[PDB]
Amino acid sequence: AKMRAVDAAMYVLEKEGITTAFGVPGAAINPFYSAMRKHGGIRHILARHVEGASHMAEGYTRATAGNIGVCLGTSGPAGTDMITALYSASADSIPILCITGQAPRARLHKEDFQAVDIEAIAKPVSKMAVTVREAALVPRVLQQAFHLMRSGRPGPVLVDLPFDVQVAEIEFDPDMYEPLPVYKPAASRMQIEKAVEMLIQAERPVIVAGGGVINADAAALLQQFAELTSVPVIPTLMGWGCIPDDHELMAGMVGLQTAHRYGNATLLASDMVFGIGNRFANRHTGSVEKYTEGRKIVHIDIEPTQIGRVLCPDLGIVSDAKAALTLLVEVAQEMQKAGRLPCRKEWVADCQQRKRTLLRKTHFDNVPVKPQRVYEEMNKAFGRDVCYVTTAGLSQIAAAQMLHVFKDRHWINCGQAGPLGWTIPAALGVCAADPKRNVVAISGDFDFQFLIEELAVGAQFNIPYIHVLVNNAYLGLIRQSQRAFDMDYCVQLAFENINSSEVNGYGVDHVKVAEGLGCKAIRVFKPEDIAPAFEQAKALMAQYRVPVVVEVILERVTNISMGSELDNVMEFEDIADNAADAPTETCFMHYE
Amino acid sequence: AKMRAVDAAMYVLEKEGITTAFGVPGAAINPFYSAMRKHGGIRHILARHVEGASHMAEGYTRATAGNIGVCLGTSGPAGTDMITALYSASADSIPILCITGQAPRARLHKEDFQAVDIEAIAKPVSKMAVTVREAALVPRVLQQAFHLMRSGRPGPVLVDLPFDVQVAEIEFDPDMYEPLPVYKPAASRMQIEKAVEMLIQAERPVIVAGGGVINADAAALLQQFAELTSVPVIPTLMGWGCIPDDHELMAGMVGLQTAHRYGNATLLASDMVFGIGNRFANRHTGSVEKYTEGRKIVHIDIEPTQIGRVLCPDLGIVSDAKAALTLLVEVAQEMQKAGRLPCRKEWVADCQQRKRTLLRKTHFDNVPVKPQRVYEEMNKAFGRDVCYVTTAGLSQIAAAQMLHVFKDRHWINCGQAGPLGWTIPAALGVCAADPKRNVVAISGDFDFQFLIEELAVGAQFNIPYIHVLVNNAYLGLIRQSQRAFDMDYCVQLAFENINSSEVNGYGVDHVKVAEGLGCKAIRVFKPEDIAPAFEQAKALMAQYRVPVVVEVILERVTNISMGSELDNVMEFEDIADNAADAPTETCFMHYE
Amino acid sequence: AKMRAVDAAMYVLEKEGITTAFGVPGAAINPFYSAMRKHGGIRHILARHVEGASHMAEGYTRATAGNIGVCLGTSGPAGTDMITALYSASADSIPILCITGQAPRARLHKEDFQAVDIEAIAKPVSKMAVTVREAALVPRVLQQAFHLMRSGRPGPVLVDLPFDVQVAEIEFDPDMYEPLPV
Ligand SMILES: Cc1cc2nc3c(=O)[nH]c(=O)nc-3n(C[C@H](O)[C@H](O)[C@H](O)COP(=O)(O)OP(=O)(O)OC[C@H]3O[C@@H](n4cnc5c(N)ncnc54)[C@H](O)[C@@H]3O)c2cc1C
Ligand SMILES: Cc1cc2nc3c(=O)[nH]c(=O)nc-3n(C[C@H](O)[C@H](O)[C@H](O)COP(=O)(O)OP(=O)(O)OC[C@H]3O[C@@H](n4cnc5c(N)ncnc54)[C@H](O)[C@@H]3O)c2cc1C
Ligand SMILES: COP(=O)(O)[C@](C)(O)c1sc(CCOP(=O)(O)OP(=O)(O)O)c(C)[n+]1Cc1cnc(C)nc1N
Ligand SMILES: COP(=O)(O)[C@](C)(O)c1sc(CCOP(=O)(O)OP(=O)(O)O)c(C)[n+]1Cc1cnc(C)nc1N
Ligand SMILES: *C1=C(C)C(=O)C(OC)=C(OC)C1=O
Ligand SMILES: *C1=C(C)C(=O)C(OC)=C(OC)C1=O
Ligand SMILES: COP(=O)(O)C(C)=O
Ligand SMILES: COP(=O)(O)C(C)=O
Ligand SMILES: [Mg+2]
Ligand SMILES: [Mg+2]
Ligand SMILES: [Mg+2]
Ligand SMILES: [Mg+2]
Ligand SMILES: [Mg+2]
Ligand SMILES: [Mg+2]
Ligand code: NA
Ligand code: NA
Ligand code: NA
Ligand code: NA
Repeated sequence: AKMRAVDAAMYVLEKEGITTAFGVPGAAINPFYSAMRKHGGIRHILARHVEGASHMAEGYTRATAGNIGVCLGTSGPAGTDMITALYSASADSIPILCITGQAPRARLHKEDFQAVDIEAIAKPVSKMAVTVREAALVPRVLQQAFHLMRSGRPGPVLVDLPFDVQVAEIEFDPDMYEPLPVYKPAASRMQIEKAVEMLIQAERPVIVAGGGVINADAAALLQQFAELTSVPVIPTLMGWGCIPDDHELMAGMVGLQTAHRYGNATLLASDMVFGIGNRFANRHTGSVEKYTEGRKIVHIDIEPTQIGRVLCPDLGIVSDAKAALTLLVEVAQEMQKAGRLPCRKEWVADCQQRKRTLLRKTHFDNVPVKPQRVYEEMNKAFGRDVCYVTTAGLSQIAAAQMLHVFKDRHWINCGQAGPLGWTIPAALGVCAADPKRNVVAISGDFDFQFLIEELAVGAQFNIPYIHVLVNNAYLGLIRQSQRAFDMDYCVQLAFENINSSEVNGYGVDHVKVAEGLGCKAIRVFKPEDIAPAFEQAKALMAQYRVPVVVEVILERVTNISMGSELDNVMEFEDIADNAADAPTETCFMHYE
Repeated sequence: AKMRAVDAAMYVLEKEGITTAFGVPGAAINPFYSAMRKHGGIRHILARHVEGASHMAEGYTRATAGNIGVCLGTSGPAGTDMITALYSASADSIPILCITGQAPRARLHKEDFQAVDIEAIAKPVSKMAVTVREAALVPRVLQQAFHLMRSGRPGPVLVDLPFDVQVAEIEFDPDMYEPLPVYKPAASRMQIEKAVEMLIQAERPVIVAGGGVINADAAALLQQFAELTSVPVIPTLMGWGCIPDDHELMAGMVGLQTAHRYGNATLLASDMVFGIGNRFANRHTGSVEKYTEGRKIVHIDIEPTQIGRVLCPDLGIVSDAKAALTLLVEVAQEMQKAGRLPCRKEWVADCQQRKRTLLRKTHFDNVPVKPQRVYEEMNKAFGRDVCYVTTAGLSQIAAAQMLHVFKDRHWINCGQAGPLGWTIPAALGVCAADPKRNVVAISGDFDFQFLIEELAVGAQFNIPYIHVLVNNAYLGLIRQSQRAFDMDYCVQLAFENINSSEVNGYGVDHVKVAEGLGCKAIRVFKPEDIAPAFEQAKALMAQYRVPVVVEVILERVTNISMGSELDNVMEFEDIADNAADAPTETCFMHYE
Repeated sequence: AKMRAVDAAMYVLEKEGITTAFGVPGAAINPFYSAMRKHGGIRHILARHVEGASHMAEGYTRATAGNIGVCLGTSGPAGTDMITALYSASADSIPILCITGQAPRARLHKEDFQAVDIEAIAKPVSKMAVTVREAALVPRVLQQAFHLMRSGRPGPVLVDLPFDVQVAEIEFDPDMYEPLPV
């Protein structure tokens, strides 16, 4: 019967499916740590920055449907160090549960050491942020937290626990605890029949499959619906993987940066966008006037106030993507049996022809190394089960342009917020979620430096993955954005390293740093040494069971393809219309 | 006449005295960077984490009276990464100016890439947080920002700049720009005369000199007033340095952790606390009932709502500490000339006797090294002009117990928030403020890891200082706090480093990491090698002009003295009553 | 197909079962009153204090299970005059729907006559308080409002409508509108 509030909390977490937490203890959260030790059901991973714990939790969530990453911390600056992750999780409609210690209730207005109003700070980037005011409410707040994290548009929750609230005794019967029901609206048959009637009337439709499809665990249904209707599929960056890149209907990605020449050309040639669990992000659309010109728009979203937010759909449907796709498949089957689905061989052929011809060169023998070549080598070295984790920079943009993925939740990327430092901890979090996953991270040098210390978490806990580090001794994306201002200013990271003449003025020696943090590292200067470096990295991983960093020394300056509209993406580097120049496109290469 | 809003902003910053900024550019803040380049008056230092830039700005502010550290960043996660510094600056009543880029005004409700409501997030930890809605307001918001940062209780400001607002042209005449007046209330003669009458009637008074004395640039007046009245001075942690540690009236520090046995004993023996620019923090007082028992309390504070917040003073006076101390000196001089100031030889003698006898041992020859010995060696190796920078941990607590400082702004410490990672960037910020300052940082291993990458900022920009790193492969303070829970759980950082058997299972190899980041580093295992390591560090600094890390390998477990009340501080390690055991107390050693 | 956002709002209110509103018009909410007149399905009762309209809405809700009283007002002080009712409705776990007119979007930070941040004021005493920033979202915000007023612990909602948002044309098919599940 009688236990501390925090002891009750462990029973709640266990019943809600939690088996892992990432965190940094402190005096104010010690009662919770005490409870976690006595209960024994949760594996704790000690981060080397509270921000690191917060992004580990994000990776854990993103790795596997139903996962909820947990981030623990003390009072005061621990909560403030979780805001960037709450923002990133909110921004991408995924949940993490942050739990912070706090000063005792009676001391909250008294400027106690490390007492901050985390409720007010976190409110704008959470579905709920609450300082729990009574011991008996601790289980109830967690119970509601799980309901909110799973329901509607998913998002994160912060629970703030005054010390005295944590340690007070309550009566709690674990056998009587039950998770709450999850709220998800479902499209009616009438909605879905109208959508399919509209699709049947389009001559050149595409499905734009967003992150909501993955959130809903509906990848197989999305592919089934596309196959039944013979409609090309353009994943958003957040939908990437919900149909394999080598599927005959996968028509590429669209947008201003993380996009294909063939994807943009297909979108602009289409007469309908059938949007499922997407939200028409500005870096996907450019100007919405241009994106929607001559096109009917269908938009299916779980969140009513996402529909009409940035563009007006011809038909907007409020629905969970799995519920919607179940009915879309069933209606499509009825239409097929009635002979009412049109044959789309010519439009599909046209999309595949663009995908065959409108390429970018990757096969460069240049020294110093061209980044494009790294992505080619990654495609060749890893299997189709590879799981990529990345953030933002020319590193990530060119990666999204040139790598291939074949499974949902095998592109793990903070698409809306892009906080530098996210990559290392997020990757560790994916690995903790799934120790059999083949995780390969991609970072530029600056991203890799923000939370570089988190490599030692991988060393201490023996969490193996391969980290690809593409080093230009620059904030490369920011250099490129500064061309509009005719400058290159405060974006260089180069210096003569007094301990390493072998980095040739590139500044930080990432091999020495990674090795100091307990990991393994290989530096590559020549494009023909990339493939053997990847093979060696796999061997070192197997042998030592720690992260292995493969650092490629790039040319300082490479302008990656991008523009302000779909029809305006500038190609600075060589394009390609043949496989020899772009040999790892799925049309030319069998993956696995 | 006609220039961009951001060009006007550079003229405002110049006229407001800004010469330095710390930051990380991004597309949304590039117009401001463009303006900064064209204008040329501000030295920019590129951080390797936005959080790093934010704490550099804090160090810069703290180094020298009138300084205002500037932190620049892009939209979205850059602002969220500045919250911990806004909190820390607010918490300690010091200003930083954060400036963030933002999405264009028309796009603010549209989930543009990296658009976040930073105004709402930062409001709780700033004097003003504002998204500027018109180009013409940019100079006016900055003008008001400087007024608020300097006025009343100081604190930080965040200015958020939509891209379109930055680039729009306004008409601005730099010659017509004038900073606003600064609001500071001043005590009346009637207030100060009552305070001095009350002081004259005390038999055993102490002055508690807080951070407000330093904030007001009033250290010399504080010492003058103490000398005229012959009243012992107890600095708060945030007041430390406002009278030299070797002054005959400096009676030690008080509290639960960063405090002296003699300080606590003096406070408990006193019959009056004369508080000037302090606020009676809970780690200074313990229970206020015990702190105020048998004592009259005077409290002078610039902020009305600080007076009576945690304890009821017998006399509370709203005043700037410099204004107050000017009048306190003048009234004390009148009282002296009238023969009305009592002679306090016996009480002063009693305070000095406690300071002579109630010590803690530092002189340990143990291997592995006892942390206490490190502080002894630091006192001997550095001059009286040393400037210490630190955060929190057993590292910082024992430092505050055992190091000595002789000048105001030579203890630079985030006393109220204690965010791990603060030390490295804050130190770099102090160095940037004053290139002739002799900066010595103190970190535990965990603190040192949070923002370890910032060492490469020191390497790239050639910013020299000495960083003392006391390594126990533990969150030592948290281990010690967990004794109350009979556990040692999730607080160890040790592992067998696969690249360094010479760290003997301590985990991270800080010498390899520091050297990889472009700095110099020396590891010490034996107490007699500390002094020569400090001499070598000075030589390497002079030669290479980069940070030099001196890592001392400590015993894993040392319980530092601390308790829950002034009369309850537990001494786990050996105390001392003689100089041989504690040879660097000012009574026994001449500093410089 | 094409009608003003406020015309779409009338169809949403009809489909959500509204037949009655209590209110006080003003210039900023006149487009909504215009739409209510054209549509014809709602009996308006004109109060002699906005506070009076707001407590009429409360009484209407409380009278009969499923009822949701609607309170209409202009910008500025009309919304501030509804705060007491929002508080009372919240406090007793019952819904009212308050609709306020508002200055045009481009004028929201410009101290326009009677422009107030009613979103911030009403947030503490409502399940949702929102200034609608696009015409196409007007029907979706109302759709979400009815879900929130009926679901979980019931409580009130305030919807604040910039003038330009009210009058802008959108595509809206009344036949395809369905209330959300509770
Ligand atoms: C440097 C950089 C460049 C980029 N360039 C591009 C680019 O060129 N092209 C591009 O497309 N992206 C790009 N992105 C990513 C971009 O910012 C967005 O993150 C992305 O386009 C949004 O994907 P989405 O529309 O699928 O939205 P998501 O953020 O995945 O959300 C879509 C919708 O899912 C809904 N939802 C949630 N759960 C469910 C459910 N169960 N059922 C149904 N709906 C649900 C939500 O309500 C939401 O409205 C880039 C990112 C970076 C960092
Ligand atoms: C692990 C750890 C242990 C600690 N242990 C102790 C301890 O044992 N003892 C201890 O004392 N501290 C300790 N501290 C520090 C403690 O938390 C507080 O930061 C500190 O005691 C507050 O100092 P203060 O009262 O001078 O306040 P400050 O934060 O310096 O502010 C005092 C007042 O100055 C006022 N003010 C600002 N400008 C002016 C001006 N111009 N004129 C007049 N007033 C002005 C403000 O309004 C404020 O009320 C510890 C910190 C840490 C991290
Ligand atoms: C009194 O306990 P606390 O308030 O819990 C405190 C002082 O605040 C500290 S100190 C500390 C550990 C410091 O470890 P170090 O190796 O740096 O120091 P040490 O081993 O103690 O000499 C931690 C994790 N925290 C907690 C902490 C956690 N996360 C952040 C961001 N900042 C913190 N500062
Ligand atoms: C389109 O520009 P942006 O939005 O400004 C963007 C994508 O967001 C980026 S990417 C970037 C530089 C990345 O440098 P890397 O060396 O990691 O990569 P690269 O050199 O481009 O291959 C910076 C500083 N920021 C800005 C940035 C700054 N601070 C934080 C915390 N996160 C950021 N992500
Ligand atoms: C290349 C492309 C681009 C195709 O679309 C295709 O059909 C799916 C191929 O054959 C399978 C191909 O090799
Ligand atoms: C030791 C102590 C503690 C004193 O107080 C003192 O007087 C100021 C000394 O002599 C100067 C001393 O050496
Ligand atoms: C940090 O800015 P920099 O001085 O590095 C430049 C002038 O490019
Ligand atoms: C992170 O927690 P640990 O597993 O390290 C422990 C059991 O002490
Ligand atoms: Mg894959
Ligand atoms: Mg780079
Ligand atoms: Mg000194
Ligand atoms: Mg870091
Ligand atoms: Mg330690
Ligand atoms: Mg106006
Ligand atoms: Na492959
Ligand atoms: Na000295
Ligand atoms: Na009223
Ligand atoms: Na609310």
